[PDB]
Amino acid sequence: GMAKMRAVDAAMYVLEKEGITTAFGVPGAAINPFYSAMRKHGGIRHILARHVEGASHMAEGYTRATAGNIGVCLGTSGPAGTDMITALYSASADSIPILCITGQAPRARLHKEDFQAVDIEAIAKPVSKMAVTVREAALVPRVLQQAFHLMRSGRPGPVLVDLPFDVQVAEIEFDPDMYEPLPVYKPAASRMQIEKAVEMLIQAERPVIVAGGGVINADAAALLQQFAELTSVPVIPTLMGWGCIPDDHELMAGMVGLQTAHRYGNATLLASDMVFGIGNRFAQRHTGSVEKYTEGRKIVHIDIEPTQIGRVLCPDLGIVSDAKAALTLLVEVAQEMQKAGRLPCRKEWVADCQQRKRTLLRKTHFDNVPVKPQRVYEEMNKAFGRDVCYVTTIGLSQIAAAQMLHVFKDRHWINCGQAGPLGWTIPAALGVCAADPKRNVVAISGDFDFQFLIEELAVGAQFNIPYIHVLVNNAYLGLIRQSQMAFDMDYCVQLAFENINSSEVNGYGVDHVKVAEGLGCKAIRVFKPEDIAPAFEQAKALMAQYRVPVVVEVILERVTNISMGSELDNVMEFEDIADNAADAPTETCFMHYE
Amino acid sequence: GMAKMRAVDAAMYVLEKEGITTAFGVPGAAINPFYSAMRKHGGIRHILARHVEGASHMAEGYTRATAGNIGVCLGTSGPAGTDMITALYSASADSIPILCITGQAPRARLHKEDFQAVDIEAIAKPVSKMAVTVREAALVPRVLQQAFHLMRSGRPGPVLVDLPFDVQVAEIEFDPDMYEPLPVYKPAASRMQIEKAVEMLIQAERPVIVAGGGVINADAAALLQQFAELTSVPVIPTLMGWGCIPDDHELMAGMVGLQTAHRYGNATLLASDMVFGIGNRFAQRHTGSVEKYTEGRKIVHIDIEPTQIGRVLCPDLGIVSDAKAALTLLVEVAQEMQKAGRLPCRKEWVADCQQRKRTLLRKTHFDNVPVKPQRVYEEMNKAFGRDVCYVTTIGLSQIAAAQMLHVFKDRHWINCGQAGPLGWTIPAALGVCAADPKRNVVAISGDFDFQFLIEELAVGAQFNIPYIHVLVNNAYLGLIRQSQMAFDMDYCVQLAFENINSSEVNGYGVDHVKVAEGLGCKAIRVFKPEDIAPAFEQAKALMAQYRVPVVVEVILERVTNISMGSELDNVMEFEDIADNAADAPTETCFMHYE
Amino acid sequence: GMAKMRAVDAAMYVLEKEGITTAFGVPGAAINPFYSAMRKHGGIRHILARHVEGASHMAEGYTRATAGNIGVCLGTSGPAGTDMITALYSASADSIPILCITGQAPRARLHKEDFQAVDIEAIAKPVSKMAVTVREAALVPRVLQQAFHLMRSGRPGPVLVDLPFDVQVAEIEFDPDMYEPLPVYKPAASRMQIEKAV
Ligand SMILES: Cc1cc2nc3c(=O)[nH]c(=O)nc-3n(C[C@H](O)[C@H](O)[C@H](O)COP(=O)(O)OP(=O)(O)OC[C@H]3O[C@@H](n4cnc5c(N)ncnc54)[C@H](O)[C@@H]3O)c2cc1C
Ligand SMILES: Cc1cc2nc3c(=O)[nH]c(=O)nc-3n(C[C@H](O)[C@H](O)[C@H](O)COP(=O)(O)OP(=O)(O)OC[C@H]3O[C@@H](n4cnc5c(N)ncnc54)[C@H](O)[C@@H]3O)c2cc1C
Ligand SMILES: Cc1ncc(C[n+]2csc(CCOP(=O)(O)OP(=O)(O)O)c2C)c(N)n1
Ligand SMILES: Cc1ncc(C[n+]2csc(CCOP(=O)(O)OP(=O)(O)O)c2C)c(N)n1
Ligand SMILES: [Mg+2]
Ligand SMILES: [Mg+2]
Ligand SMILES: [Mg+2]
Repeated sequence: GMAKMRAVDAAMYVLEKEGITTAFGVPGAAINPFYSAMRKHGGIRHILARHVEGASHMAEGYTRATAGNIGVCLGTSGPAGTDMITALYSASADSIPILCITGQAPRARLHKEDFQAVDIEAIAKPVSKMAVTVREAALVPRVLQQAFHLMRSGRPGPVLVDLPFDVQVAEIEFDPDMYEPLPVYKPAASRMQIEKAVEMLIQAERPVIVAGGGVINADAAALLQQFAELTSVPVIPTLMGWGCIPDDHELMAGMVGLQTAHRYGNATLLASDMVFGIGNRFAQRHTGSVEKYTEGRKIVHIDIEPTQIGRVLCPDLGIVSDAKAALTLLVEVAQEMQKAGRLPCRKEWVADCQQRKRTLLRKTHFDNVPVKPQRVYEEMNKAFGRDVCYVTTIGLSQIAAAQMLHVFKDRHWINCGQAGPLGWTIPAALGVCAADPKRNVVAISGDFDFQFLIEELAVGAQFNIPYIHVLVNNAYLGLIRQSQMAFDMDYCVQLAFENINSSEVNGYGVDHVKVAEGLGCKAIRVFKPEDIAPAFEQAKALMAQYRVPVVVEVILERVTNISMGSELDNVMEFEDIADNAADAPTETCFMHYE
Repeated sequence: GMAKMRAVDAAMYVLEKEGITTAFGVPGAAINPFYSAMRKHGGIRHILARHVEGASHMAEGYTRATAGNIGVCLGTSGPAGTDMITALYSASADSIPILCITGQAPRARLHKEDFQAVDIEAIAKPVSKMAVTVREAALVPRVLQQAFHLMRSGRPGPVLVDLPFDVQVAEIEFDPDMYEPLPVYKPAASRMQIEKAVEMLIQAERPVIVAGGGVINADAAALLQQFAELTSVPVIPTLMGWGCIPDDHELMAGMVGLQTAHRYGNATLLASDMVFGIGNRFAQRHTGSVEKYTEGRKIVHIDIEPTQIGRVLCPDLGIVSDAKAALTLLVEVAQEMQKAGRLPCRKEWVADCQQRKRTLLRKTHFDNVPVKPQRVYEEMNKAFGRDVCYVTTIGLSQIAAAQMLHVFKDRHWINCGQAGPLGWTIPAALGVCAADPKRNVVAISGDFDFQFLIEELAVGAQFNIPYIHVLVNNAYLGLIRQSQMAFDMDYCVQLAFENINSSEVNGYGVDHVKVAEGLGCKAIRVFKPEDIAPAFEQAKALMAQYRVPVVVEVILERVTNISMGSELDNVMEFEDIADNAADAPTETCFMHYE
Repeated sequence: GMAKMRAVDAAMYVLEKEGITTAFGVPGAAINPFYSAMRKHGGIRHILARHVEGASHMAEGYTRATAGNIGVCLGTSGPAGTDMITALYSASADSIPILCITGQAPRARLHKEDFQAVDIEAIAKPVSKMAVTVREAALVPRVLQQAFHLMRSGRPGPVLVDLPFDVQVAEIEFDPDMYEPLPVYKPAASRMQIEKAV
């Protein structure tokens, strides 16, 4: 029971009681007492990153992989905390938690100019639900107790706890048997709110549900699908809701937006007369101008956060609720409406949505050499199973991937959708693998994203954390090249050079095979479209054999303009469209997934 | 003269008038108008980094290389700004400027949740002299005008300017011929202050001058040396003042502190009866406990910043002044004192200091296999000329380097002494090379520091920026291993693994030769001490031939405890000491440098 | 000559050298050492206000009356500083200085919920050129030295100096004869600009 221990020893018991089994980090002198307590305690597995930013994005990937996870990022004082700000921003932006823990100078030296001492509390305040320097050893367990409440309650977000060295080593009395986690706060919609929403949905003649990341955050994907099935209402996931209904479900109507969207999704949204928003937030890249998005449509919005409702557009209804609590009541009310005979038949509207989904396509089956990126995504759909879990960040690589890959379960699209920090992909993929060693993790990066935190591949090598990384290499910051076309320039976006050690990369610059191999991983380079599928098969074998990351680099044509625009009705199609399966053979209408 | 132009076009004229010729950065959609103006203007050379943190440390290295330089770091909105915080902290901590410029969401969308939009103003406020989102196009030139005043005035520090997209493209009227930089504010010591300081120095019987980074910041190294020569007072540079008097000067008495210090330096400081501090700040790693540092000594402190004086200890005098203004007056007063016959002879004290410097040494000439790191620094002193410019960050690599390398001019030790962010070394070295293509740049890293931002080697390859990188590889976070000895543990600090592609690294993990070569550079691995010198000679040839970075990796013994302690009188010597040149042959007393 | 004295005694010499002769205030337990030093030094005339906001606006009027004047407003910890915010805003907004000085809890107790202790540094930062809690006794003269530079230089504005009780009473070595005010920073137009304007 009660015993004297260091405050960091009490912290290890609190982390255990809060479900922590894993931590990613980089030790240093100011956080050694915490590492010492973690060693003494056992049962937190620590993964040593090769950049503090890598540890912080591994924590994000760990959080995102499985409902209830909270990835932990550990670091020393000074520059370690400033290397975590980008991940705190990314987690805050997507409403997900990570717990960052930093060492700090001793309490009495906080305003001297101690070596590597920085006011991380002030720096991290704008990108966290709480950032606190702990000022008493006895408060260490209580600050952690509050941190877990905040990371799980309301709109989730990250916390940073900063630990002065003397506060860590100071002796307190603590009884782990008496520690209890705080209750989680989640508001819930009343029956009066939900009956009104269902009445409005029954009155609409061409409704769609927009299912956002809040549905996945609430672990409510099955309920979201059940509610759509009972009401026969087509579903448009946001990028952050993608996966909460399977892509081959008859009611999955595609995605909507300016970039990561389908031609059928935008066409269905523009044809609809109501948007029933559940756990979304009507993001600018999803809506375009709100005036066009809302034109002729009633808008319902269910959100756990009151100040998200009406922030970018005014809903017709507006309900504060956790998405699971709300969907539980929505299913119950829809079932009462079904027994009463009050749910309208929607065969015509569902048929119109399905015809758009069958005809408004984009070509992927390109035989071109050098390779066209859209062909890579076709081969990925064929090579990987229905249970594949994609991890990606930003770029033409990621945008075309969201346009052309397919996903069939929640938390199988892992993507920092609001912040998009380059270098996220490798560490995030490692964090997903650490959360679930049985997950079939496949990452997608362009060359520039792959280079930012390329050294993290050695983390997968040292710890034998296997996954497949698809690397689509155009020797370009391709998205920035495309956005520069409006300035009639192509400027500071090229990465090519004649590699003095590798004439075989043909002026593409970095030799990613040699780099990945030096970092202890396996790698395959593909120049021809027909060699992609065999490369994915060899990569699976190399993964099983060596249990390390395997990089499949596809050499792309330098310049491909991916479809995008400034409004839902203005997306330009630069590359070939398709209206037939032969040009787009991995649409779920045409292909059975696993 | 007067003409209508975009506010970013006016910004290009302001940067030109402020002396900017170089920028390091990563473009993105929100900062494209600025890149468009930079292309149209010409005459800023842009270097494309492969991590935004790399661009920001290149800017730091560019600033530090040459008095009057201001390195510029450019990036897009969102995660680009959060990737700059570590460099803003490092520059602030060392009192040097960089100018960070970020794109931002349009003014009217700042409080929506725009894609990749973050409150960088609030995040960067604690680590900058000014961080401002510019709210009017006409203010863009005025905010830059104020930024340059702040970066050069008082205690120098960095500025971040955040540019909403609509503010960048908006039309203003601007006349470059009428633009003038603001005057720089620097307080100057009065003759009454300086005569009092010289009186106190004349009264001391065993004085030392502690010459800090403020002397180099003020570009006053020649005056600092002249004042010491006229008064015959031995000089102890801080780590940040190192180089402001040559290491082979008869009055250079070594360095003082807990880690980057000499046995003779600490012994001389403890034997002295006055510390005449010029442009230093009495840092904790320099003093140990202030009670022991100041015991029996009068303390003078000249600093440009009033609130640095008395922050960590109370000086006997205390003078607010720019170091150049102060040293100009100190030389004049010392010359008047010399003509009056009032400067005491100091032959005995100078002789006592020189005898300590001849006898209180540490061994470097080790024949051990695997290699002992102290032998690497001996070979570097022999291989490189007197004009070598070292760039380094933190680790046992850097601490023993400061103990054992020698430097002979100001701004030939380039080191982020207060913040020490890992990954600093490669980008900082590239920034020094960009500032001065004729500089003989040699970097020193341990393996972990080298890995953080290893991809920046491809920046040197793509742009042909040559320098030599000495990489001392112990497959350890060696400094953290050593600091863990107090916790009787060795935990989460090892980087070794059996590399499945390279049995020749013998379980050391990452193959840095293969990685550096894939990134387009040249690399040599050394296992035996006698092969170091020939490797440095081949590296010079490869550099001249290919004009890319050349990495010389020395495989170290896994475990070496570098000398350090908690007080000046308590530094533990784990490895062999020396009292003879044969064991320490590159001390300047024994070796003529170039 | 140099002498041992409390930091608040050294503060009185700095104020005298910077031309202060008048102060408006309301004493309290946390600022008593400053009042004790003011009494011992003499030659600052103190006007006792009947509201801390009254003292703060007296300081504004004193500044505005005569070029070079800097009104000084004194108060205790806690609510006294929050009562000065409206004047700090009013002074900032018109580009004129006042010097506010508040007492504060001892450094060791700044994050305990000590009686009448508030984070005035954070509250006043938006409406001052500087608002600082002084962390070392030796810094009191240097913080005041910088404050007078800021109040006179560039666009003028007010400063709040927040003084922990232990910092006020701690002894320091200070030589009033060696203190000198900092130079004032004022940019000047060149002839090229004035000729263009004419
Ligand atoms: C290059 C690029 C292109 C993109 N293109 C598009 C595009 O075309 N279309 C598109 O839609 N997106 C696109 N995205 C992603 C986009 O930026 C947003 O991240 C995304 O649209 C947000 O989805 P969401 O509305 O579900 O919001 P989320 O960020 O997932 O958050 C929605 C809401 O969930 C709420 N919430 C949290 N927990 C709960 C809970 N338990 N119960 C209920 N509510 C809860 C939060 O309060 C929040 O308001 C793109 C991203 C990138 C990087
Ligand atoms: C692992 C490690 C070990 C280290 N070990 C030691 C050690 O043993 N000993 C040691 O000394 N350092 C050591 N350092 C470096 C140490 O942390 C400090 O960076 C260093 O001591 C500061 O030197 P300085 O006092 O010259 O301060 P600086 O940071 O260089 O600043 C000194 C002052 O210069 C002033 N100033 C700025 N511009 C001007 C101007 N124009 N005129 C006048 N003043 C001006 C500033 O206001 C500031 O107060 C170590 C660093 C690391 C990473
Ligand atoms: C830290 C950071 N800096 C800048 C950006 C802006 N950005 C978005 S995509 C992109 C280029 C992506 O290049 P690559 O990963 O090669 O992908 P491609 O578009 O070529 O497929 C950049 C610089 C960002 N997201 N994060
Ligand atoms: C971002 C960051 N995280 C952590 C640290 C703490 N730190 C200082 S030295 C060190 C290990 C250095 O290892 P390496 O570069 O291999 O050098 P070695 O000490 O082994 O010579 C670490 C982690 C830091 N300085 N910066
Ligand atoms: Mg990197
Ligand atoms: Mg690319
Ligand atoms: Mg090492």
